[PDB]
Amino acid sequence: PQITLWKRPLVTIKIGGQLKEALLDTGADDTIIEEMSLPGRWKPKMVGGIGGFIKVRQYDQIIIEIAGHKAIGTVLVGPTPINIIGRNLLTQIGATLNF
Amino acid sequence: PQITLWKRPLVTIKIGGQLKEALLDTGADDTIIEEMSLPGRWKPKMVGGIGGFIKVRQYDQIIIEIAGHKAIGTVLVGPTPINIIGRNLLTQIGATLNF
Ligand SMILES: CC(C)CN(C[C@@H](O)[C@H](Cc1ccccc1)NC(=O)O[C@H]1CO[C@H]2OCC[C@H]21)S(=O)(=O)c1ccc(N)cc1
Repeated sequence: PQITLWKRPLVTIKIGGQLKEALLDTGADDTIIEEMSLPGRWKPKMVGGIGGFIKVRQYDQIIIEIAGHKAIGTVLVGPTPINIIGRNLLTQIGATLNF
Repeated sequence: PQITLWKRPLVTIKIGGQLKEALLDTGADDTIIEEMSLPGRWKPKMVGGIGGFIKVRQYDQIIIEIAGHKAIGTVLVGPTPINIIGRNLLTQIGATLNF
C-alpha cells in the first residue's frame, strides 16, 4: 500500500500469537516492542533516543507479521512509549520513502 | 526520489540560512532541530520519546527547504542528538511510505 503521513503510520503486527499496534518508523534503526515474553536467550543492549538511553533485551530471529507481511529478525524489548517497527524490519517488507 | 532504508534516510535541509543534515522520520509527529537561533517569538514545550522528555522551544511558521522542496510549519528547537524532519513537514513535500 501507499501510506500518507497526515496521521501516525500505525499498522497491526502479530508477534507471539498476539495482535498489537506498531508505528512504521523510518527514524528508528531498530524495532522496539513494549514489555512481553518472547522465546529464547536475550542479550543486553543500550538504545539512545530523544531523551536519553534505556536498557533493552535483544531477541534474535523473531517471527513477526507486519500488516500482513512476514519478517524474521531482531526485536528489542523495553520501556518504549509505543511499539516501533524500525529499518531492520522495514527493509524486509520492502518499504521505501517516496516524494 | 525513492529512498531505500538500508541506511538512515538523511537529507540536506536549509533552515535559517544554514545548511544541515536531517533524518526523514515517519515516527516523529513534529520536526525537531538542534540548538540554533531562529527569528520570532517562541513557546516552551516538552517533547517525549525513548528515554524521557526534553524541553524545547516551539517556533511557528518557519520555512525549511527539504531536499530542494519548500515547506512551512512548526519547528521545535532543543537538545536533540540529531536533526529530525517529522510528519508535519513530510506531508508538505508529499512524502509517502510504500510497500
Ligand atoms: C519514539 C518515537 C515514537 C518518536 N521518536 C522518533 C523516532 O523516529 C526516533 C528518532 C531519533 C533518532 C536518533 C536519535 C534520537 C531520536 N528514533 C528512536 O528513538 O530510535 C531508537 C530505536 O532505534 C534506534 O536507532 C535510532 C535511535 C534508536 S522521537 O525522537 O522521540 C520524537 C518525539 C516527538 C517528536 N515531535 C519528534 C520525535
